[PDB]
Formats: sequence, C-alpha cells, structure tokens
Amino acid sequence: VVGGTEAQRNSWPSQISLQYRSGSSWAHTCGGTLIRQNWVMTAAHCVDRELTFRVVVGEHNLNQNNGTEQYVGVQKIVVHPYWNTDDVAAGYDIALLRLAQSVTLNSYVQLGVLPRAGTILANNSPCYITGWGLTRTNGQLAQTLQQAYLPTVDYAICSSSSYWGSTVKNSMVCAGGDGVRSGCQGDSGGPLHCLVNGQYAVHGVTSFVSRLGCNVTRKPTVFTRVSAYISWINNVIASN
Ligand code: NA
Repeated sequence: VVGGTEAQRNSWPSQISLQYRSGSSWAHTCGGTLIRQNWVMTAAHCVDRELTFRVVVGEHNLNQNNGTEQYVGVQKIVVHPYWNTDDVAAGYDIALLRLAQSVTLNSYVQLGVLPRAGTILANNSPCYITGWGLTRTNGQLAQTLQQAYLPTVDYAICSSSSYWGSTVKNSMVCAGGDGVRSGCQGDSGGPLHCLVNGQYAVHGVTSFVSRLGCNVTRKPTVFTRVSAYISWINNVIASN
C-alpha cells in the first residue's frame, strides 16, 4: 500500500497473509480475507503459480512474532472457472482457498463480512485498502500492516477515457486515483473495506494497478467487486 499508515493491530481482523514456501522460509505474496473458519478469499492471479501456500491469520508484523498468529496450510484452491491468467482486465479475478484446519476466532482473527449481492458503492464512498504490499512503486513490502484511505470512483468515471476506459468492467470496483495513495504489488487479493451503514464490509478483492506504477493519477486501484460473486462463493463453499 502506497501512502498508507500503520494499522492498529485489532483493526482489520479478517485480513490474512498468503505466503509461499521459498526455500527454508515462507514469503508473503498477497493478501486475502478470511470468510469462514476454513475458507479464504483472494485474487485468482495470486494462485496462478504452482507454489506451496500457507495462510497466516492474526498477523500484524510479517518479520516479528506478534504472539497472535495462526499458520494454516492451504488444502484446496478453487479459482473462478472463467478466470484467464493473461486477461486480468476480463475479470473473474477471484479464488477461494480451503484451509487444512479451521482457525480459532479472537480479537485478531475474525470473519470478513461480505456485502449483500449486487451492492454498488456511491461515488466517493469512504474505504480503506489494507495490506503488506509495496510502500512505493518498485519499492519493498511493508513490515507492518498498512492501511490507506481510498474513496471509490464509480464505474462511469473509472471507465471514462482519461481513467481506465474499457479495461474496467462492471464487475470491478475502483478506488483512489489521487496519485498519492494506492494498492501496490503484494496487496493483491486483499480486501477493500468500505463503511456502509456503520459497519465495514469487504467490497473488493485487490486485482490490479497501472503498469505505469501504483499511485498514478486517474488510474485508481482496481478490485474485483465482491458483491458480484456472492452466489459463486456460496456455491463453492456449499459444494466443498
Ligand atoms: Na508476525
């Protein structure tokens, strides 16, 4: 997250870190949201690679023991069947991960609340992106969980020629685009939390940014719109 601030450690308890085994170690690769005790939602493009993955919940500092982490293997990966890896702009950038064990809930580990199907945010709605992603274009991962305030940009504006044009689809949410704050590599898969009727909900799964860089004016971060996939998600979970 570029232009973010450190999150409080009990602010975003559904945020997870998706890690892959990198020699003797594990490395953060993207974010996600805990949606059941044994299921995680992330971006499809985060699990394109044939790697060994684990989820970490209750994580705040990637490089320090917080005393709150639970580490769980990924047992099954269900990518959206219409996902096409060389076509992120087509959409369907969403995947569900079944965890080897169910995690235990506490003030650091909670289920993400999903919006109701079909819900669309008004232009300029207050939202936060969270993650451990790069803190500058071509920079390095954050140590501690970051948050940035990224007001939504509605489809009409986002899909205009000076923004994203036809690349953005109705099944996406855009947010930010001020040139200062944005998503960045390593934030993919993580949540966009938007305050609606007094309650944060996860409206977006971080999907892409410009190739011109993370924080670029009129290129708001693009998220998979979670409210477009509620049926898909429930169907997956029910059939597994
Ligand atoms: Na930690």
